[PDB]
Amino acid sequence: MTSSLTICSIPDGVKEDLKKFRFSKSTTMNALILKIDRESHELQSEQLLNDCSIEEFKEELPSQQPRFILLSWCKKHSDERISYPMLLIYYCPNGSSPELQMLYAGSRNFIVNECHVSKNTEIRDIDEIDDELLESKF
Repeated sequence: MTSSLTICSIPDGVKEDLKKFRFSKSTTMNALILKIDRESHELQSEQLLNDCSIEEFKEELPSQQPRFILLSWCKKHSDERISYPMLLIYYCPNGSSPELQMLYAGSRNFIVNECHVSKNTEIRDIDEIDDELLESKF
């Protein structure tokens, strides 16, 4: 709530699984929640879960901070192939400090470049994140 803002470096360890997520995904929707910390100054994985749905990804753990969850959904497009459009929704709900928001919102562009993320999204709450948006998000 009173700290400075810098971009984070991605350690190979978490970067590997960050890449493995898109290369080795399920036929269900999976999510990798990751963290940009200024104190480590590195972008590290908070946790990865599979076979669950959007409601769990937001509910499993209280963030009290701008955390971003990369959800990969098996979504087929008109070109006859089932694709894996994964998006990282950085949610800044109850507890999130202003500078930290901009901290995560800052390096969230870099992670989109790292894993070649399909898209990303931001919502300021935990409760209003659920299945309803998926069919209007895709």
